[PDB]
Amino acid sequence: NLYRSRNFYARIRGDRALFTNPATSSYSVPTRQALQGIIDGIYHKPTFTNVITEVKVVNQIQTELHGVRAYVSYLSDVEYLVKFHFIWNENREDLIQDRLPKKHEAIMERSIRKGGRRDIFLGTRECFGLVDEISQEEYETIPSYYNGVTIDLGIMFHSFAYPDTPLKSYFTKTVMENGAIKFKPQSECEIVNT
Ligand SMILES: [Cl-]
Ligand SMILES: [Cl-]
Repeated sequence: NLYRSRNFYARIRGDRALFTNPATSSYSVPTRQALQGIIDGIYHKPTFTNVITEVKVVNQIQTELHGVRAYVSYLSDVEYLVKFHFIWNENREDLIQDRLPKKHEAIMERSIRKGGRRDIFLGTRECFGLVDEISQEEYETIPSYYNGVTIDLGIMFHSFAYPDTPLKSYFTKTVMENGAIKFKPQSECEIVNT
């Protein structure tokens, strides 16, 4: 098959988060867009594309209100386990000389381990996230509050089209099975808006 990095696993924690529908209060769980932003914050170069395949929602979904009434609903006390990998960016063949698997996998590993190359945000400039590396064994065994049930989380924003033409948004039916949410390719999203 085409080049694919090893699977990487990251744990993301935050006291507060705000995951929104930018093509319209927080969704109850991260969107693919939000997770993409988190993982890219750990390490990204246009040579490669980070591909988020699954997230585990570890803690009970809780929100809290902030604002005035004559309004902002944030998630509270969140923990996500993210499974992802990278592939070479087909849209940047001009960077083909930098497609060095050992180099990028080493940097990714180091980057997750140190908590990311950049500050990690969970939806606002005040919602900081904390990233650390977990093993596949840990990804598989850390208990989720939602283990035992499967829950329809409804239609959620997936991502914007990429990469002139009007901006298209993709949305997806979102099911959380024993705390785990898988992310389908943009091309499989049932709902598209321009
Ligand atoms: Cl390839
Ligand atoms: Cl869908």
